[PDB]
Amino acid sequence: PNLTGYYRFVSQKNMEDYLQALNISLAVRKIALLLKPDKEIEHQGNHMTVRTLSTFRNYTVQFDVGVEFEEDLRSVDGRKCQTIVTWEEEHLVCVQKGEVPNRGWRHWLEGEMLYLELTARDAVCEQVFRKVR
Ligand SMILES: C=C(C)[C@@H]1CCC(C)=C[C@H]1c1c(O)cc(O)cc1CCCCC
Repeated sequence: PNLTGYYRFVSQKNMEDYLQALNISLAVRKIALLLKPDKEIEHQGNHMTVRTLSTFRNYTVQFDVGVEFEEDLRSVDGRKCQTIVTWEEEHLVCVQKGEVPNRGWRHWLEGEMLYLELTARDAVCEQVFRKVR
């Protein structure tokens, strides 16, 4: 599955649980829950760039599938992670090893629908995006 596209926010669920699990303060979560970010993906070979785009903050990550890298998440929750992305069947699976247990995420594609499950500690967030065209 090639994931290149621009994907427009559709919905989210339990994003607050996930933000709490990353130790994000109350004031910052209040605002972050109002963002409705898009995802832009460039997927060429087994290199991917993944952009989370919002009116106030972008977060970008680049990686080769299967190669561990240091992911600078300081603009998100203040941490760095040793991060690895893999293909597990048709799911793109990310484990972000560090201080926070059970931290990572899953993408999968179903037609125009890009699903995203984000996990941290006991928390699970589900986001959905719609591809354009
Ligand atoms: C880049 C952003 C739009 C923000 C940046 C600030 C925080 C605390 C969370 C991110 C966030 C947010 O506030 C709401 C979301 O729906 C998704 C994400 C991106 C989460 C990063 C995943 C590794």
